[PDB]
Amino acid sequence: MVTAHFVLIHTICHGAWIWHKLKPALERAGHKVTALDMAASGIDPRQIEQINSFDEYSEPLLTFLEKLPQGEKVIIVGEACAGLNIAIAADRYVDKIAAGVFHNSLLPDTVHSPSYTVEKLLESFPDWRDTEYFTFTNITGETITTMKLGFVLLRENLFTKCTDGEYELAKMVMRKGSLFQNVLAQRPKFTEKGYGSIKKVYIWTDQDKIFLPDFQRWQIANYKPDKVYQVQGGDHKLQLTKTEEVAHILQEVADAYA
Amino acid sequence: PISKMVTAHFVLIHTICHGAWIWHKLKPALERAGHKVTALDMAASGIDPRQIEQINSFDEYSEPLLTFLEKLPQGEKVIIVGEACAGLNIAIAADRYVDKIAAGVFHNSLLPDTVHSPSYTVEKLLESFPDWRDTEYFTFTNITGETITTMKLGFVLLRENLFTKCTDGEYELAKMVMRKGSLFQNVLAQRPKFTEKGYGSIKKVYIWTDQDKIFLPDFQRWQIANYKPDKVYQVQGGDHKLQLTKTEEVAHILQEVADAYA
Amino acid sequence: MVTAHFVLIHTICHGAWIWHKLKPALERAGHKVTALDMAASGIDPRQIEQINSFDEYSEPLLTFLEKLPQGEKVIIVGEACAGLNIAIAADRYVDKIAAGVFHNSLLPDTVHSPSYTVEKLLESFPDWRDTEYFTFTNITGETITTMKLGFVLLRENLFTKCTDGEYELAKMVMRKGSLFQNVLAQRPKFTEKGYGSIKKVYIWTDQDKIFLPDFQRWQIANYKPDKVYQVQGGDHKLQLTKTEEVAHILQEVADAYA
Amino acid sequence: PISKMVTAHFVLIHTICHGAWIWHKLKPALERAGHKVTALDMAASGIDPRQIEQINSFDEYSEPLLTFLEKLPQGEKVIIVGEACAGLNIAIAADRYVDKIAAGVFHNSLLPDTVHSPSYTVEKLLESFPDWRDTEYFTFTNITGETITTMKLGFVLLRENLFTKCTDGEYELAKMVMRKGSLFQNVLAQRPKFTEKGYGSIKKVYIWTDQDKIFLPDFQRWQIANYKPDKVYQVQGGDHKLQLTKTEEVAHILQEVADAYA
Repeated sequence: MVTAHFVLIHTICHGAWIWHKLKPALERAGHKVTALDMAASGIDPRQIEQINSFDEYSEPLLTFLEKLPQGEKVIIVGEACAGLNIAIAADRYVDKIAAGVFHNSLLPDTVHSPSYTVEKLLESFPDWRDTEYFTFTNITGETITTMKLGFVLLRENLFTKCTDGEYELAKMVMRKGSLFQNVLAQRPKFTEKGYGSIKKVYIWTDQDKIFLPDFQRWQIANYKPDKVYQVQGGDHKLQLTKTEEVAHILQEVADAYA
Repeated sequence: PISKMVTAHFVLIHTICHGAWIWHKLKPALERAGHKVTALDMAASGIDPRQIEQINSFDEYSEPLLTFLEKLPQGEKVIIVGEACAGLNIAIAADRYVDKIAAGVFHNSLLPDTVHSPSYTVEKLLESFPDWRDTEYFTFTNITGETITTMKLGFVLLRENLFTKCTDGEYELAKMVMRKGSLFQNVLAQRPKFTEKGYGSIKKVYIWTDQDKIFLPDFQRWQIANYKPDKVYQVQGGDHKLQLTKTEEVAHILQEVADAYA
Repeated sequence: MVTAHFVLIHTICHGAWIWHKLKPALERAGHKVTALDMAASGIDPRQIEQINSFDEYSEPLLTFLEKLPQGEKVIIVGEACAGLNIAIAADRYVDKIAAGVFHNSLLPDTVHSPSYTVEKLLESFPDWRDTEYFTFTNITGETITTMKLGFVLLRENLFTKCTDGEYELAKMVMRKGSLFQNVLAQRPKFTEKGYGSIKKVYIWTDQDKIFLPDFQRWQIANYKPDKVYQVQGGDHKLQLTKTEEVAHILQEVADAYA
Repeated sequence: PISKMVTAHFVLIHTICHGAWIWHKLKPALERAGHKVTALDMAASGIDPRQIEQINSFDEYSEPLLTFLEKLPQGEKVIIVGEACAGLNIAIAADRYVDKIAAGVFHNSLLPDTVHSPSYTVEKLLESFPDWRDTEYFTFTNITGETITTMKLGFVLLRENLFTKCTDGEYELAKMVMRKGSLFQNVLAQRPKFTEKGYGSIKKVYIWTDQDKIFLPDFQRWQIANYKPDKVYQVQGGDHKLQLTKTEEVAHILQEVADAYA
């Protein structure tokens, strides 16, 4: 049983709180767990209008990795859009990373633009139902779109099978967020030597009602992970609906990549 | 003979450092019963964007509740449930909006009175529970030059004294969203006493457990004696966060409060 | 000759740079001088859209005073709108302040709202010529108006008699700024015990082409300073056009209030 | 026989840590002569809103110049005057917009060549002037994992080595608006050499003074020998900031550059 240090990264609009059931499950097995709020997410004091790119949004992860003591390596687990924070972080700190785990997540590649899987997601799931959109101009003049996720979308598409206490928690702490899609479209592609070299484990469920089966299967086909684990049932938030299954897969990842 | 069942609009108020999130289990339980439930973040709490150093008094901290009550429709009344330091939010709200309040429910909460300074039950709480263990304190200077003490609750105090019997997912949640907070105790000491007409007139239900490891039995009993509640409900077992360890029990007590007052 | 520690505070849109001629003149006389960039001003990295009130904008001054060693007192010199930063700071740190000096500045009082002298200024000088205006919503939902000062306004009204090198410097480092007028209108009035008790010296010139003679005379009449010094000629930026005169008056203030 | 006087469009480029502001005396002097003058802040310099830790190479740092040249009208050419490290901005710009550049003027500046790595004159500068006295250094990791060294220039180095003979108002100004900066030296070392067709083809005028106390006489003379300028103007006296201590003299030299090349 290898014991590992996992860094859990929530998706846009959410915060470290979505890992509140998975963090103690992992700790029951002796793992070290760090759950971070990205900029303007969870209780991070910055507002989304001051964040200018997805790399800036990743700052809490990059600062953490910047400070990781020499010779320590982590397994970064990212849910939904956090696959982009894993790719950004892996290009900067490749040697600090034992493996990246994508949990019903975007799986960026090295061959297309950084926005490519965001484009495919939006093609697959174009209607975000009652989500509201806003814009602001970032410091270099680009128009950034933010969203405030709609509660029907939260109930039916993200937290489909979650407990009412979990769905209510989500409405009480959800924040605005942004794909920074147009800034990712202008971003240099992820490198082979950094992100391209990381070990990559893809966890998913075909009962996900927002990262739909055909988009997740397109992703796997588009850039084959080292391992794909498919959990039966649950929903998009497997760290809430299938917490022990996810904890079990991550023990297999710690065993395989330490 | 005649029995009555009533649906009510509850407004749930967290204590300093916390947010609307500690009510995430009690809010669905009450809605199961058909009640309307509002859970508000007070200033600089939960995901409220303000920082505590921009807040200058416990009144200023109460703004989300006051705004909410200002907006209530003509003839709508609510029952305000406040946990721990939120009894001061109930007293501040009651002196501004007495006719919009059907009852105040104090849930392992400070029970201010009208006879003493607004800071009086805070002094007694601290005499009772002077050591906040690994809690860290800070200070800032407010808009009129008062030194305000803020605190970052320590994780052992969180585990052992506030969330004693809560599950690990609930304790882990608390650590992920807890904010700085302040008692504003010295500015409460300079504050006009709560009025009789406002706060003194409100119905007051006191819910508590003698297993609470931070608002301790001798303090809670002193408050009940100091300012007799219209009704007291002691819940056996649980811990300070009865809305997490005794959610159904608190929801059923709150149904009785609605039947009686709403 | 008393030697004093002066804290110089620029007006909105400007930064510590407007004191670049007055700071060495004061230092030639043995004074300690601190020139601060307020939030989102000079080279301060914050952008104006993240600042939510004039009290927040005053943070560099309040942090400085927060840290002033016990028993030290300063003379805060504020130009144009910086009279509001002196009043905000004096209510929080009255005992740290030997005197407030208003240099062609707003002179807030205790009897009216904090926005009252801003209203009178705008009544006196309603047209800011080629200045541009923008708005953003602050974190509590108020609409904040920002301005980017127009260069004709800069040349003719603010830097009227200044050297071309000084006017060119102003265009190279000017930033956006805000009066936060509507938040000042909702702000508790300045207190008697803090701001009301400070010694107050008013320096002005009747050749000021933006804080016009009748507004400055209305201010003096509205809340009589302990001392009024009137410099002949120059323009609105007396610390550039009459630097030695200003340095001389401030030596008299150090002598009188230490 | 026939004499020629020409008005030109000069684009003035500050060195790392500085901004458009060090040109505040030379810009009016040139406009006195009827020239059009643009002085740009490069990324994270002057009042540019970007922070240096978001910039990943000296090319990325040069974006304001590149954007400006992209926007120049068809047939407009400019003379780029760069001080100290800005000779690298001139070389980066010239390999993208050679036909918009009438001449590059290196003003107590790095004079990159096409034969060696882009980092070569930066290595020679540091061999020549290894001790930056009270300058503080920091590091951050860029977008592909390179460690970038940034510096906050020390005030004694500012006073004695960069602004030696400048007035106190100019030295005080520098302290009030100086930013962090970076040579990006290791990323320049990995960079493709400047091309012959672009940068190699540009006219190059080298202005310098042997009284410069940071770009020292032996370094400046080595650069002139290393990559012969089309014209050299040595200004007697002054200091590193000749656009402040010899503004009129630099403006008159720049009139000669316009007469010759614009």
